[PDB]
Amino acid sequence: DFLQLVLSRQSDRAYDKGRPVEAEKLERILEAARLSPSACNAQPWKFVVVTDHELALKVGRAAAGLGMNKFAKDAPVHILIVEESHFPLIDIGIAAAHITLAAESEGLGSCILGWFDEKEIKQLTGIPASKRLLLDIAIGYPVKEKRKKMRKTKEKVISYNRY
Amino acid sequence: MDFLQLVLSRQSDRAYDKGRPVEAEKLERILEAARLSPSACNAQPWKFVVVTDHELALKVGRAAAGLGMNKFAKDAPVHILIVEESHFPLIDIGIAAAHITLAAESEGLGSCILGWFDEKEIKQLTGIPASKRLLLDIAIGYPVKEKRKKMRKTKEKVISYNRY
Ligand SMILES: Cc1cc2nc3c(=O)[nH]c(=O)nc-3n(C[C@H](O)[C@H](O)[C@H](O)COP(=O)(O)O)c2cc1C
Ligand SMILES: Cc1cc2nc3c(=O)[nH]c(=O)nc-3n(C[C@H](O)[C@H](O)[C@H](O)COP(=O)(O)O)c2cc1C
Ligand SMILES: [Cl-]
Ligand SMILES: [Cl-]
Repeated sequence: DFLQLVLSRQSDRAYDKGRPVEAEKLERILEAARLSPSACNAQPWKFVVVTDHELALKVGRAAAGLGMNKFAKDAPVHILIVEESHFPLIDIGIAAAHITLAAESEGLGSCILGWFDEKEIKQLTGIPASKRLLLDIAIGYPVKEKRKKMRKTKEKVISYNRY
Repeated sequence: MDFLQLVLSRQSDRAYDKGRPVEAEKLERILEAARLSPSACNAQPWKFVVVTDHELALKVGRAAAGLGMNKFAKDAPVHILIVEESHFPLIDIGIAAAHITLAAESEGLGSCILGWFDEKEIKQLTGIPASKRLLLDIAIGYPVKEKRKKMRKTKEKVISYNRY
């Protein structure tokens, strides 16, 4: 069920460092991303997929800071989402949902990262200074269990026929 | 395998079967998917205003139409209005929209994300504070027209490995 996939997908903050992601799994994740809807079908994104062992280490280190994202250096894959000139931001959320749901459907863990050293990750991967790097999605096999979800109550987030 | 088949079958449906209602249990599964979306800091900066009343749906759908776009919205029996509840909020709302439309497709329902609409009229019809930003209406209902193949950029334009 789709709902079981939604429930099992979580932010994994620990990865098996020595354990590679298979090329066919990653390709299906990026296909899900590419096939995302977008306003005007503008598809205003580029996914820079870091799979090189040494590069991924460096990208994951540049995602860490201020006590956050220490686990990022352990994920063997980092999908960097660059805005390709409002709706772009909505569109990139769409694509992130498709990446992380696809990762979970493939037995892989993921974590969307909005906090990182944008400058350094852009230098490491040759992204122009003038392009906005918006998210890094870490991908790898998880080592910790499924935590229980915390969400706001229905009444705070959902009303019928009425604000 | 299955997930990718779902991603390919989900599409923007631009015609609805006007007399066929959406089962409440299907709607509830879609809203559960939306609620369970991830968000930066788990802030969940959204409220879903779910229009199921036949007359109100008609009016919200009509207020989505203009410049010859979105004329089919008035035929959708359900409208999920996504209101921002204080960057990340916009990314978060796109996450939630993906969850809603994938969930709709998994239930055998059609959907269309609408970013263009008469925001003031829809707010006035539904009670949404003037000062709160209504960002999307997702129309939900049973489709009339068939599945199309996707038009997307080539892999090479949107995907590069290890370097931009
Ligand atoms: C943020 C957003 C806003 C959209 N607004 C509209 C709209 O107002 N009217 C419309 O007909 N389609 C709307 N679309 C649908 C897009 O045209 C559609 O997703 C895109 O063409 C890709 O086609 P597909 O959804 O059928 O794969 C919107 C999509 C997104 C993501
Ligand atoms: C836009 C965005 C950015 C995120 N940034 C981070 C981040 O930098 N570090 C982190 O540990 N989690 C990050 N997360 C994950 C959220 O904390 C997480 O999705 C939320 O707490 C709900 O938990 P769940 O994803 O396990 O269901 C981010 C999520 C989103 C949507
Ligand atoms: Cl559009
Ligand atoms: Cl967070």
